[PDB]
Amino acid sequence: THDSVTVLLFNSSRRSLVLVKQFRPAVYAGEVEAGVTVELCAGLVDQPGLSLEEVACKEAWEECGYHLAPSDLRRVATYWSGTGSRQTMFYTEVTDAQRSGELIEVVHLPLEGAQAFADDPDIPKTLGVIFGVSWFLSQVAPNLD
Amino acid sequence: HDSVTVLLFNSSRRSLVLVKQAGVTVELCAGLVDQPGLSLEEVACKEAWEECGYHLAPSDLRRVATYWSGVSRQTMFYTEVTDAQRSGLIEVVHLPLEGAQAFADDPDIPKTLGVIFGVSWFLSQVAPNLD
Repeated sequence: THDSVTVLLFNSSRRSLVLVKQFRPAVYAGEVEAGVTVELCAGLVDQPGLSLEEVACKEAWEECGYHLAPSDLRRVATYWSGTGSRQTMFYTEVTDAQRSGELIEVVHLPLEGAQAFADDPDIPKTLGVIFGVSWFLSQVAPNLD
Repeated sequence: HDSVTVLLFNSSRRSLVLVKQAGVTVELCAGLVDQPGLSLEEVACKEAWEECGYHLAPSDLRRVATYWSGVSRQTMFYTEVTDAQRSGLIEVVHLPLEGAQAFADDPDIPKTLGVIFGVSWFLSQVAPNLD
């Protein structure tokens, strides 16, 4: 086992949340009784000698194609999963100036239809996305335009 | 295999009911949709009783969200309860509302995203429309 990090980006230049779609066999196996699950950009701390926040940026870049500075990130929460791994969620505001193996497709979720999206159970999501989408709307969205 | 988690609010003590399993992790009441032909909310009621010692009816449960864990499907339920709904190796925990957000924020306390989500959701969706 290893620790991990997830990061929720908000792109103010589109009033959108940046998420990723990824294929999970478990969801496929489940729906064969698609396979494509919306998730927060994430990754494990494989590399010995890197800030959590640095792993966040690595994955912000590799998965989502966004440039990020560790200083730009703000810790949102930290928790345990599972055999168990510590995990840390980060949030940061980005703009289009920050915008540019596996099988990951980056996604943009317009704020307007975000909550509707989180609740529609026909679209596989992770708890992360749900909390991400939730925490945002309560803690950040009221302070924005 | 599917699964269910359930957040309870005890009006009588103004706490949230949680569960614990220095390796102490504070979790939401939960269990697997294990047996054939059991309604999700029934599985919730079962574990609410077996784990937490609370009597619940399926009609009390509100579906807060459904999502994927493990990468298991999972459906989270909420309901208000009172001491009247309460019986007399995990150990039940009651989190007073007044310090619930802070308890959640505190990184030096092993919680789950369930708990953190639950408190965050409860405090923004239920608490304000409450007394």
